[PDB]
Amino acid sequence: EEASSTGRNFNVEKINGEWHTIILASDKREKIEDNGNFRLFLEQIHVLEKSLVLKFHGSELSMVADKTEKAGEYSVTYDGFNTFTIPKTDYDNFLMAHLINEKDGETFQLMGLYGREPDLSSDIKERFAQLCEEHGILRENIIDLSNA
Repeated sequence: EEASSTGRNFNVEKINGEWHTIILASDKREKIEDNGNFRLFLEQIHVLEKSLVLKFHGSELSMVADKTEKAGEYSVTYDGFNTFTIPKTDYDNFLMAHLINEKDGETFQLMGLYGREPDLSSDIKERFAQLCEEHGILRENIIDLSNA
């Protein structure tokens, strides 16, 4: 089964555990390039009653994402104000996240593809590219980090 965090049958507990950053995408490419604040490598998600604890490196970083008032949406303060959802996950292989950042009165979109293993199939990477396209993010703004 596949699910969206905003969908009726979403099971948040099933996203608990090991994840890896496979691909990042943004309509502001500099945010995810070599010196970008959002070039972050996920390690794990810890699901709590009202929050998610996200463990990254990029130096160790831990972030707490709180549930907002809309089901399946989370918020976190990091280089501005972020809200995100999980438009598509199959729990066992991949997780696709869509994030909006707001800083200094501006905004940008970030999309992330995360894997249970350190890489994902070409098929899943293509599905991610399609999801990015649906959000107006060109492939040239999609960066595969599985080799990094």
